[PDB]
Amino acid sequence: SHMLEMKKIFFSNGTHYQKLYFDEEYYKNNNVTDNSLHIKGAGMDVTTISWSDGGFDKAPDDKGIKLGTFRSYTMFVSGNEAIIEDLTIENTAGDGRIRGQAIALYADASKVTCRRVHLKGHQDTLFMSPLPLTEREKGGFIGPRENSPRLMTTQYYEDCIIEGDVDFIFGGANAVFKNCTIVSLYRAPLIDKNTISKEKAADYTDVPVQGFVCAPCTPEDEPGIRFIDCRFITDRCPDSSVYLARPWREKGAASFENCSFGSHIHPDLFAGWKDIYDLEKTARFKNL
Ligand SMILES: [Cl-]
Repeated sequence: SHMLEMKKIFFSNGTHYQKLYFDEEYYKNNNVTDNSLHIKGAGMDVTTISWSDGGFDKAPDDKGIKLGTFRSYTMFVSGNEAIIEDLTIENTAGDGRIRGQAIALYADASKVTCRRVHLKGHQDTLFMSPLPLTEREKGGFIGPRENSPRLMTTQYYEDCIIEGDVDFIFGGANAVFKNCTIVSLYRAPLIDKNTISKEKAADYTDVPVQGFVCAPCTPEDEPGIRFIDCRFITDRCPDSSVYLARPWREKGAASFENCSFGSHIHPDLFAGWKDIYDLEKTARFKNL
C-alpha cells in the first residue's frame, strides 16, 4: 500500500546543552503522523544530551511554588514509540539535597526502547510513565502529564548504564532492564555552614541511608519493573548502605533476576517507604 517517512535524529559527537521536549506539538509541527521518535548518537559516551534543571528551582511561570520534579527533565519523550541509542542523557543539577529531584529522561511514550544509553543524575534520574493515581504533596505532579490520564507504558533498556542515588529508577511502567550497569552514587556528608570556625572542624549532616535504586508505583495487575542480568555497583558508597527498592506506592513491583550486587547493597535488599525497616506487605519485591 504506502510508505511513510519516520522521524530519526542523529546527535553528533559532543555535548548538546538543551532541554528536549518531544510532545504532541513537536510531532504536529514536524509532520510526524505516527507520533514516534528515534534518536541516535555517535556512541554511549561520545554523544551527550545535557541540561541542569532541578525540582527546587524557581517556578518558570505562575504554576507551582517551584519548578517541580516533573518539569525537571533534560529530555521528555511521548507518543506511540520512542527509541534511543548510543548516547548519554544527563541532568547535571546535582545533589537532590540541594537542587531537589532532577530527571534526565521523562520516558512517557507507550513503547520505549533504549540501547547502549547512559542516564546520569542523582535523585529521580529516570522516570517511566505513568504517574501514581494521586499526588502525596500539593502540586507534586505539575508537568506535561499532570492532568493527563494515567496511561501504562512498556519499556526495554538494553546494555545501558543508569546512575543515581535516591529513587533513580521510578514510575508505574512495565519495564525491563537487560544487561545494564546500575550505579549507586555516594551521598557525602554535607557541611553545616553555620558551624564554620577558624581553628576547629565544622559539623556535618551524615546520611542514614545512601539510596534506593528503584521506586515503582506499579498498578495492581501489571508486572512492573524487572532487572535481568544487571550489575549493581557504586562509586564509593559504604557497605550495606543502599536498598534495591522501596515502594513509591503500596503495590509497586520490582524483581531482580540473576543480578549481581556489589557490597554496597544491604543484605535485606528492600526498604519500606513509611519505615525503612518495615516493608509494606503489599509490595511485590522479588530476587530470583
Ligand atoms: Cl518495548
